[PDB]
Amino acid sequence: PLDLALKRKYYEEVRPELIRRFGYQNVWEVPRLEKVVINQGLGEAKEDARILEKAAQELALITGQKPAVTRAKKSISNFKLRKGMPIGLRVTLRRDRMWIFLEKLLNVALPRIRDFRGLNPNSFDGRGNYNLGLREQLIFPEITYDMVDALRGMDIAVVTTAETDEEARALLELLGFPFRK
RNA sequence: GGGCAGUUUGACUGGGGCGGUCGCCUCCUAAAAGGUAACGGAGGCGCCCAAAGGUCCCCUCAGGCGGGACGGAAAUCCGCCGG
Ligand SMILES: [Mg+2]
Ligand SMILES: [Mg+2]
Ligand SMILES: [Mg+2]
Ligand SMILES: [Mg+2]
Ligand SMILES: [Mg+2]
Ligand SMILES: [Mg+2]
Ligand SMILES: [Mg+2]
Ligand SMILES: [Mg+2]
Ligand SMILES: [Mg+2]
Ligand SMILES: [Mg+2]
Ligand SMILES: [Mg+2]
Ligand SMILES: [Mg+2]
Ligand SMILES: [Mg+2]
Ligand SMILES: [Mg+2]
Ligand SMILES: [Mg+2]
Ligand SMILES: [Mg+2]
Ligand SMILES: [Mg+2]
Ligand SMILES: [Mg+2]
Ligand SMILES: [Mg+2]
Ligand SMILES: [Mg+2]
Repeated sequence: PLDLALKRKYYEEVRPELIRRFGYQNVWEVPRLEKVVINQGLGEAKEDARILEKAAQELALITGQKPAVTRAKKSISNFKLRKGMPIGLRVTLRRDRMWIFLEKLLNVALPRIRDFRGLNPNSFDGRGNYNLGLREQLIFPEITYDMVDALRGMDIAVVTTAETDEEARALLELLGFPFRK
């Protein structure tokens, strides 16, 4: 379904807007999203995959994609780790799914967040990319209360083509990133 | 069943006994081929695997810095450097 609200926002408003502050000589120099990634540090449930099939299908609902497990590399008995028996979930959503996802998060997820106040602006890692954590996961649409057996939040990475994050700072605000400023 | 009989009771060893050692692999001694001794300096083997094998196909580390709900020097995710 190559169409949606935010998908347009970037073109018929946000694309030229960027050219206003930086004036790119070329049509591609103008930064774009192209990679949204999500990861859950469930080393907590690394014991039994029992409490894991759930957070997977839960994650799948809110993202549309079928998540992919991530094994342990090292081994640390300091907290029950060895080989690859452990666990973590990772899902790389791009294309349309990325937009239909970012619409929910910026227009539904964030606002219903317990005592929200604005995304931390410092979370820009030199190059144009943003990261942020969420203690809960029920702050998503298609998640009912009686469904969650345990509150397990996570964090999402978003990747732009922006070289410097100075530019990136702008591209996010223009899409709908409520920065704490 | 030492009353009695026939015997055995290793070698190396700055004398012998005591101690230590005895076969195999790696490194140094070894003097830029090979080989090379000392009771010279240092360490391992007496197994393991039906996947830890065959072939076809695909992927590339450790580490460092920055950013990230548990995490917290170190779990998993993203970015940059890294032969
Ligand atoms: Mg007898
Ligand atoms: Mg007798
Ligand atoms: Mg003498
Ligand atoms: Mg002697
Ligand atoms: Mg004597
Ligand atoms: Mg002796
Ligand atoms: Mg030994
Ligand atoms: Mg092997
Ligand atoms: Mg490759
Ligand atoms: Mg260090
Ligand atoms: Mg760091
Ligand atoms: Mg950090
Ligand atoms: Mg870090
Ligand atoms: Mg953190
Ligand atoms: Mg927790
Ligand atoms: Mg500590
Ligand atoms: Mg850290
Ligand atoms: Mg990385
Ligand atoms: Mg970077
Ligand atoms: Mg090399």
